[PDB]
Amino acid sequence: TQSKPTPVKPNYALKFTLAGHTKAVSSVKFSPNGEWLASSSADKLIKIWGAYDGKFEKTISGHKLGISDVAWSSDSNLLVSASDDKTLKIWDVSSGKCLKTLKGHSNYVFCCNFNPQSNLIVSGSFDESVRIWDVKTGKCLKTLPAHSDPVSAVHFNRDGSLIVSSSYDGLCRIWDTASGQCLKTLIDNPPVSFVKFSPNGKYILAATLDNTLKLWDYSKGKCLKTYTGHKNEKYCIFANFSVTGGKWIVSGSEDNLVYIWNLQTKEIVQKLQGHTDVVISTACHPTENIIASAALENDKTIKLWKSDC
Ligand SMILES: COc1ccc(Br)cc1S(=O)(=O)Nc1cc(-c2ccccc2)ccc1O
Repeated sequence: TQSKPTPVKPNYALKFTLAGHTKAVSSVKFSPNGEWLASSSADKLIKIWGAYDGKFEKTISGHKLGISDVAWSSDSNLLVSASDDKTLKIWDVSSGKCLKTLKGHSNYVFCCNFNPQSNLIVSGSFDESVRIWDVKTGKCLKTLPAHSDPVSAVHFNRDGSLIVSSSYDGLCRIWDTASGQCLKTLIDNPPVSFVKFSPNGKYILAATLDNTLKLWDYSKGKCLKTYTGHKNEKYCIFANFSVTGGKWIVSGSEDNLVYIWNLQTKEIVQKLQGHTDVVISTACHPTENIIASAALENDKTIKLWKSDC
């Protein structure tokens, strides 16, 4: 007799605190194979940690100014980083060495992602452009005049045919990867600080700097769900879909907590306490009920939390 579990709430509990960065942490990401956690920081460094035990593995260095974002390739062998030095760098994680420096942006690079094939990288910058890069050659393939204010997030869908971008200009835009042309603009116009596609490819999850997260059917232009109760008026704070156990939405917050909501009811189901500064970034492990969170410069640590569901 087979049943479907429906947990009312998770029970994430602190397991490890990861110290080592000397300035604000800016992003954390789990490797797709689930073995590693990468972190980036205003201290110009990337650090690699064991995903299950938080054990320090290595520091990856080379950027000349702070880093805002890091992202993994699909095979977990490469990382790309986005820096205030106006470059992105592609790293071989095993060797810890820089393979390519992606030059073209004219101001801080704020956000980056590989496509699932991992032959392309997308970036967004304070220069208000989105760029599409060839991983092999390290050269820019396309520059999209995407926005009229800094670009806060860029994300590919699962076949890599679409990019979604967000900006402080208050817009979310859907771009056709192959041509670079805009497919859709979603629009008051509060600054959009984060966006990504949902697991089923149908929605975008968008954060705005009015303490609001919204799940949009982008083809219809209809808001399906809204998540509130956290604090987000200043920083570009990632949000996540938790796909391993219960259906949750996860976000950091400017009141130093991690917020977790019920996807469908929109109720807060847990708040995780421990950090002593803004939780700027959270990540959800790809197969286990594990959350990584990271905080700004009064804290500078990463925390690993684990749930039974
Ligand atoms: C596999 O998809 C996942 C997995 C984990 C997460 Br958390 C989210 C998704 S989803 O949003 O992409 N699909 C998805 C939507 C809903 C839903 C229902 C009503 C209104 C709006 C959304 C329910 C279940 C769902 O599975």
